[PDB]
Amino acid sequence: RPRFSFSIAAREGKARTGTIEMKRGVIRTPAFMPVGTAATVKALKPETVRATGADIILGNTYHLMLRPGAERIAKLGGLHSFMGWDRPILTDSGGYQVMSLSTKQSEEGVTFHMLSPERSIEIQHLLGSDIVMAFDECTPYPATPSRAASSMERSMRWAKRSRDAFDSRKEQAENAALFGIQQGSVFENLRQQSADALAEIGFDGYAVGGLAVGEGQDEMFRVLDFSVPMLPDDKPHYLMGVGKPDDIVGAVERGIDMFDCVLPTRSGRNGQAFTWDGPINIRNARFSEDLKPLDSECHCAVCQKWSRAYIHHLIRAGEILGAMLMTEHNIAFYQQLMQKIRDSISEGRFSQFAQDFRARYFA
Amino acid sequence: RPRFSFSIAAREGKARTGTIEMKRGVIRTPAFMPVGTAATVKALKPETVRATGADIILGNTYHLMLRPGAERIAKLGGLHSFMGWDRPILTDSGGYQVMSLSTKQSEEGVTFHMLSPERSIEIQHLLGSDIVMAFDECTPYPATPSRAASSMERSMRWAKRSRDAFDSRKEQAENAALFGIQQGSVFENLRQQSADALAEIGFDGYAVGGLAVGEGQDEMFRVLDFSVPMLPDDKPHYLMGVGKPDDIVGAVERGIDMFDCVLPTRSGRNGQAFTWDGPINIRNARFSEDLKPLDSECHCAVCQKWSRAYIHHLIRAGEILGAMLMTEHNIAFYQQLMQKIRDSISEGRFSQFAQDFRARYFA
Ligand SMILES: NCc1c[nH]c2nc(N)[nH]c(=O)c12
Ligand SMILES: NCc1c[nH]c2nc(N)[nH]c(=O)c12
Ligand SMILES: [Zn+2]
Ligand SMILES: [Zn+2]
Repeated sequence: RPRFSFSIAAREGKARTGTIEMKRGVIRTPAFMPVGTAATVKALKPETVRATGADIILGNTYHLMLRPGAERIAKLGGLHSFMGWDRPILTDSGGYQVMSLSTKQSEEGVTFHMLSPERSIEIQHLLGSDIVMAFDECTPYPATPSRAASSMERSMRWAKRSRDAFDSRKEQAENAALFGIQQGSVFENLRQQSADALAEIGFDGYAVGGLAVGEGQDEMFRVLDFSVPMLPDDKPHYLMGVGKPDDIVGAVERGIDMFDCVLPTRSGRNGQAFTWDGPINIRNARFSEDLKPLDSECHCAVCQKWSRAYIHHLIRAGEILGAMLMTEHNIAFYQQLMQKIRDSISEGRFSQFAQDFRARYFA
Repeated sequence: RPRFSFSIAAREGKARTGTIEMKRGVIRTPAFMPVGTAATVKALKPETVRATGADIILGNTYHLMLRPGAERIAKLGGLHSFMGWDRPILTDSGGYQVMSLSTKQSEEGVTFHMLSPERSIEIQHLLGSDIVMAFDECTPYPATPSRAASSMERSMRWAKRSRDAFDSRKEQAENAALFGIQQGSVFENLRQQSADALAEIGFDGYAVGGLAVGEGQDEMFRVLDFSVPMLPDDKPHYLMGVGKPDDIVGAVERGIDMFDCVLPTRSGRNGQAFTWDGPINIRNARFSEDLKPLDSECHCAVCQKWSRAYIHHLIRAGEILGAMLMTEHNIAFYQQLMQKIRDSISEGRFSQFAQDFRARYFA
């Protein structure tokens, strides 16, 4: 089992499919990562997360540093042992959540309590993270060229510090991997600058940051169109915070290999279930006596046993079992979507799938 | 598979152990019944409920009639299919919950919307219930002899109507069982009257109602001491709403065969975990870094994988996984307790177990 090895087994247009091999397991790409804020994928046992098909989950550095604390988790044995997930875990750097949830921004780091590239990397280390994200700053939207160019440059300076900070910890540099994050809002030249700086520094994977921050899909794809190709080709492409079904498909078409989103998890607890015929709000009075499963084709355990009527009942009653079932279904649905995407690329029919998917999903 | 057959395989003092065979499954007695208010045992999949060892769960008639509705559940296929539990389900009559949650009391029934012995039995029928409880009135505490004697008499009149109402539905009388409920507060003569009236009417099992309503353990045992022996011996004895660990033990000593309680479920979601060394509030700051399981001997899946520190973290953070794990552990603990009780009675050492249990549980 190598530390980190990405191989592409099939392509079609900019879309790719393959695997990322790591010490804790193999990750099939394009991949969807369930989000594990607070050392738990909301409402699911790790085994249930694994059963839906997930090969890797995302853990948040911001939230865990506060509660229960990095050193503490490290003392208990690391995040994997703490939550009971023994497969790869990717941990965000915290830059995104800090400037979103709690601010004194300088060059050393950020204050809300100082969080610096150096500290971020150590935190991800104590957690026992498999894929460390470089500490950065997600530029808000909109953002004048100047602003977008300031954040980006500072980010790129943090990228270098993140890299060195990572390479100094012998046991970390040898067991985990490091991804750099490109920034630069919706500006072509800024994206390019960022890409070059990152490639110059060297990273195991490259994420596209600062998107899906409010610019809408059209814009996002447009930006993705020139940005993704800037990143090296023989390395994984990670689109951060993107997860609407339709978004994943388009991003994969444009070359993205990894996704992470709370939509599946959060949407579920609230009453939205994803189906191949588009989403549905199970709370609707029209499912009250519907004996059909959430989705007619879904292979998840929830769609094999319970009806929409039952789940409708659970959700309107505010029962925990309701959130459990909805969430298992949504994540399972997302993983089936990723499976259909990998398979279609391996067969050279991704283009048609993408087309058949949108027709039905939006019919 | 018979409709309802109770057999005692071992005894010691007033304690008994045996099985209750029904069409949907065998029930090992003394038995503990997880409470399923709203067609779901809070935070658990039916399989997980079964995994803890439960042979039967209790469903509430009051709550289900309101939401989602009896006829509706019957239309979807019955409670078993609706929630995904194919084993026996005992359904309370609703008398208890009506005069507790929402009142116009007469002889025909109760108004809060009329709920009558006749309607109660039909509701339990539409639900597809295996053990139907007679519709009754749980006398509040305290209660002057006169009051306690009024409720009781009316209850006993309802017992008769419940019985006939039950025997008229050919397919119900042939597949389900009917329990009568003794009432009479803490008064010996009233309890006796009730017992005779019930035995005169004839029932498949007898429950002891109106206890654990605020009289405290000492009083409850005292009342149980003369009340339990009044009920027939070759039939199951059901103590309603009793579940504190120590309470179950004492009641079994006094002849009780069946228990139902929310303590396990509700207590869990709130932060209390049962251990053989007494309960603990996992929220306490002293478990923050405790790598030991909830209980050192518990065989449940939760105690096999996660630590008190992790669960401590989940509960303080208000995470759903926290309630899931705590609840699975508590119900599993209750079932292990029942297993230890059945085994000790089968070996003639229940007395010593009861003694060893209290010494440690309260040390
Ligand atoms: N929507 C952009 C985004 C999501 N998550 C992120 N995490 C980091 N570190 N940076 C980013 O720009 C983002
Ligand atoms: N604590 C007494 C009790 C619990 N559940 C009950 N259900 C019914 N029908 N009657 C009762 O008296 C009780
Ligand atoms: Zn499903
Ligand atoms: Zn346990």
